[PDB]
Amino acid sequence: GCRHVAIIMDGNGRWAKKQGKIRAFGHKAGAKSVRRAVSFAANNGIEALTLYAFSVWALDSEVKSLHRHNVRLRIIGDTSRFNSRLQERIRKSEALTAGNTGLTLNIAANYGGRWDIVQGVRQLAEKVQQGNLQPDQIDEEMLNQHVCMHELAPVDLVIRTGGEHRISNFLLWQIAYAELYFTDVLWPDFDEQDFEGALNAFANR
Amino acid sequence: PAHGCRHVAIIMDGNGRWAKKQGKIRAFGHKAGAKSVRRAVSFAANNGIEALTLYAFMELFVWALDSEVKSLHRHNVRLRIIGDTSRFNSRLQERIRKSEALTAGNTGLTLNIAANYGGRWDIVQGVRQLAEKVQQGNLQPDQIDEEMLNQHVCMHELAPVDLVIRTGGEHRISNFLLWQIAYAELYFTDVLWPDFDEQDFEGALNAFANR
Ligand SMILES: CCCCCCOc1cccc(CCCNC(=O)/C=C(\O)C(=O)O)c1
Repeated sequence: GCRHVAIIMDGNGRWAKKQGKIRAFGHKAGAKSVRRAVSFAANNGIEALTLYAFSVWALDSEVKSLHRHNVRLRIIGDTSRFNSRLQERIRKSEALTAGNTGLTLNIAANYGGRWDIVQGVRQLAEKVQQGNLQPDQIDEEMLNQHVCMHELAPVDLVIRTGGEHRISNFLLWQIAYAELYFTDVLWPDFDEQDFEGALNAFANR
Repeated sequence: PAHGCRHVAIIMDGNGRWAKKQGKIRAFGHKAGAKSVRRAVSFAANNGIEALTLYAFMELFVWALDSEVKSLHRHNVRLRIIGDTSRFNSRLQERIRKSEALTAGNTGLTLNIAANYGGRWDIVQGVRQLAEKVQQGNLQPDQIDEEMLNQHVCMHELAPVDLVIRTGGEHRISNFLLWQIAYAELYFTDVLWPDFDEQDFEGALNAFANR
């Protein structure tokens, strides 16, 4: 069974252009597709769902709602430049939902897979400097403990919408053994049948 | 070159399944697969590719160097093995080193062979090297960025990987290159590796140019 799905949500801009409408309009139907995919994952017993915007201030309004649905919210990515009022909103949102036991929802914000690895490297380098760790002691498992989502089920399936066939520096370390699923369907149109189409692909491998 | 493609990497899968369909033992898939390796190398060499990296998917079948090294050298191909070679048995280590040494001055295709290679291990050995420089106080932790780690992973001095091909129908990287394929085109085909020919390769190059 599929435990942890990651989705690259591409196609909002193309979609808007197809409908002879501006970017703004695509983002908003995109947000609608986010809620449906979240709901579909929670109702189908997926443990973790990780979303990458490829094509945050709008998460204030959705948090109370996620909490009641027993959803644990996390933001992965570099939030250190972000102004400190938003940093503390993200912190409160995380804190509010952290004891929740349903779907863990990871939102990648200013995330890059290379950045993710490097930040973990930096941490082991600090340890080496301090005298706490020898070079030859560093192995896969220890680096794993310092990259994003090490406490979750490993990523089983990566879905990319919108037609491109690339990871584009989303998760790198984490997807060594994931099924990759590429669809031409643009993010605002990706619905429950597309999502199940992708879980199918994973079951057939 | 018109196709835009400097560095192709291939996951060469479907050899086992190819033999089974024929009603043949695995050994015949390995032979058929080895022929298709030679065909993909020649084709890469004649269509202007700078770099071709192969993931072959006891081990002493790997003494397939001595079958091919003279031939590669005669096609002007520069050979390099990537992966953890340290646990290999002394004479195998020397046949690799000599094979590499023999072809290092060649100016055609650079051909990389993954042997006991994994994408995670690759990243991990680059981090070791960096951790050494930290400890032998050359390096500040806060100086480590992407470009730096990038110079310590395999093949850092080659053109970045533009295109990954996997034959055999599965849609996964299986711990082949990870760091290096952040921005690569991924192309999956159901064609089994022994059947993958010039036209299929041409097929992949054109779709890359079109995308
Ligand atoms: C040029 C220097 C030598 C290159 C190193 C390897 O040399 C090879 C020799 C013969 C055949 C191949 C083709 C791939 C082996 N088959 C699989 O991995 C098949 C599966 O994983 C599967 O069938 O599921 C490669």
